[PDB]
Amino acid sequence: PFRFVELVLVVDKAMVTKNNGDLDKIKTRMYEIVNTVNEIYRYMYIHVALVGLEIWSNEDKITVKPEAGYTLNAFGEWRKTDLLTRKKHDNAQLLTAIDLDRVIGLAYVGSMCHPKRSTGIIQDYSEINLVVAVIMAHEMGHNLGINHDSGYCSCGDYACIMRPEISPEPSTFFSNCSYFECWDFIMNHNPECILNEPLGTDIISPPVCGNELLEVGEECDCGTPENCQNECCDAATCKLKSGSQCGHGDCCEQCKFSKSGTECRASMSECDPAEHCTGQSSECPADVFHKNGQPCLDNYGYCYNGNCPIMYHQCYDLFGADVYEAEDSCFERNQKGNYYGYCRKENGNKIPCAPEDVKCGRLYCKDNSPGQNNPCKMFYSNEDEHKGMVLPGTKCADGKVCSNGHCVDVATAY
Ligand SMILES: *[C@@H]1O[C@H](CO)[C@@H](O[C@@H]2O[C@H](CO)[C@@H](O[C@@H]3O[C@H](CO)[C@@H](O[C@@H]4O[C@H](CO)[C@@H](O)[C@H](O)[C@H]4NC(C)=O)[C@H](O[C@H]4O[C@H](CO)[C@@H](O)[C@H](O)[C@@H]4O)[C@@H]3O)[C@H](O)[C@H]2NC(C)=O)[C@H](O)[C@H]1NC(C)=O
Ligand SMILES: CNC(=O)[C@H](Cc1c[nH]c2ccccc12)NC(=O)[C@@H](CC(=O)NO)CC(C)C
Ligand SMILES: [Ca+2]
Ligand SMILES: [Ca+2]
Ligand SMILES: [Ca+2]
Ligand SMILES: [Zn+2]
Repeated sequence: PFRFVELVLVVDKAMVTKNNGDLDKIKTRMYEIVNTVNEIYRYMYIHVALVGLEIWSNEDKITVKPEAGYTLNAFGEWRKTDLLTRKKHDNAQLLTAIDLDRVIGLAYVGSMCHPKRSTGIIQDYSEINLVVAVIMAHEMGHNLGINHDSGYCSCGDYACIMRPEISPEPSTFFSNCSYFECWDFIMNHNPECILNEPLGTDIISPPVCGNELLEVGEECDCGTPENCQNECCDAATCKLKSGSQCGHGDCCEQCKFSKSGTECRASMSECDPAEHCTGQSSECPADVFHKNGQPCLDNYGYCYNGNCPIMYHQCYDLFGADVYEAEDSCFERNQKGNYYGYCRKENGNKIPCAPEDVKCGRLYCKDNSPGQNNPCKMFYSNEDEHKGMVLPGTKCADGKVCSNGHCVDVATAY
């Protein structure tokens, strides 16, 4: 029912200096602001939990400029190439003491989970936590596909989060328009990364019994006594009550452990073993995938992150029925290094495929659907040039798979 946003916050040098190096103080503000953001989103069926906090107390890792567009793009690039590679999380917001030009916050729209664009920047505009929490909820809202309110959009007799300007007496309410646009985005784009529920040990803020997030030291958390609908839990204490072996988890049914063997996470493919309940625990074991490189689909592919990517299926997903892998000759076009025919990008440049890597650039399919005859059909859209490119891990020859635009021996690929 609820979606979860595992948030990482970054605090710039200017803000550290502004708080005269008091990291405990900065950390406390962050915990406070996120706690309020989580409360704001309850109405949206979304939980927000702080899973990481990076404080640039020495030097900023990007150049933080007043031009918000430059700063957000630089922060997004840094998150994609640095942070995200060493820290799993769904969204990151940069807090800065710099006075950004024209705005007090900025964020990409409908980008939740995107490696670069699931970001936003927030100006430490006020010492009042509720105020910065509103800015944060607003920027994250954009990330969740929400645009500014207007017209008949209403959130009652209060100043709504998504108004284009911040109110001097800000409320914690989202308008009805925000609610529908956010869920329209989730349902039509289904950002997969916000589906999992973070483990208590993943959350770094001090535990709060009643924030609807299961944390270290709690048996259960179902919000305030008023809101709690978990018959397995005593809201005020976050302790189990009545005939309850458990009050949370995919392996907890009616407050009791699901019997051993009960499937709790379905298999995506032969490369993804299903996980089952132990019968003595309330949680589903962590998701296990078989080793990458393992032969799959009767030797037409090799495993890659729980799936078995093969050209046939990619042609099907892109073009529908009656479309198959094209003849080898079609892939030679990947040596052109033109707008669609290349193997990868370097510093934004499109790099032609070396002859041995042609099967790992743009994918070409033979189209024999009704009334069609296109032996070398490919998919190219400048909305996202990567769509249509051969998927990483795809079998490109007997004993070979694609890895970074290169067709390499599968035995040494992983
Ligand atoms: C969020 O929640 C809020 C609740 O607070 C919702 O607000 C409501 O939005 C409705 C539109 O989605 C509004 O309805 C419109 O109201 C106007 C004004 O009353 C109507 O215009 C008048 O229509 C009558 C006859 O129906 C005419 O005699 C008048 O001449 C019209 N007045 C003028 C100057 O235009 C609207 O009707 C017109 O447009 C429709 C097409 O949409 C058409 O079919 C009609 O023939 C007519 O031309 C329309 O009914 C509500 O007024 C508004 N409520 C409040 C309290 O403001 C909001 O929709 C929610 N949004 C979301 C995203 O959920
Ligand atoms: C004190 N500063 C403000 O309130 C200005 C006001 C404003 C209204 N229309 C504009 C068009 C361009 C630049 C600024 C404005 N707004 C902002 O900083 C908002 C920018 C925004 O929408 N970020 O996603 C974020 C804020 C609401 C939290
Ligand atoms: Ca997540
Ligand atoms: Ca809790
Ligand atoms: Ca699994
Ligand atoms: Zn905005």
